[PDB]
Amino acid sequence: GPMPGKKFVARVAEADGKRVVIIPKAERAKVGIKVGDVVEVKKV
Amino acid sequence: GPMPGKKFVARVAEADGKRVVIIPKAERAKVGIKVGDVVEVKKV
Repeated sequence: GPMPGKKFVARVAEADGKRVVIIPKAERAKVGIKVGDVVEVKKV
Repeated sequence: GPMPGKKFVARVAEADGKRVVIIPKAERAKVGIKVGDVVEVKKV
């Protein structure tokens, strides 16, 4: 896959009562995310 | 609120067919996230 440490920008949303960052397929491809992967979320 | 640029570690999950990072209340308090806020997600 891609090298770790790539990032993308997103917005916190509500879904099923939870506060979530929804990750689109294209962003998963760009930064190499699969379900189960550890990520870091940083407030901007 | 807190200064921007704080971060926390999480795992990508599936919820309602979407790939999401679920943000618990305590992590929202630590990094100062509200619904609607812009964040950066980085693969580790």
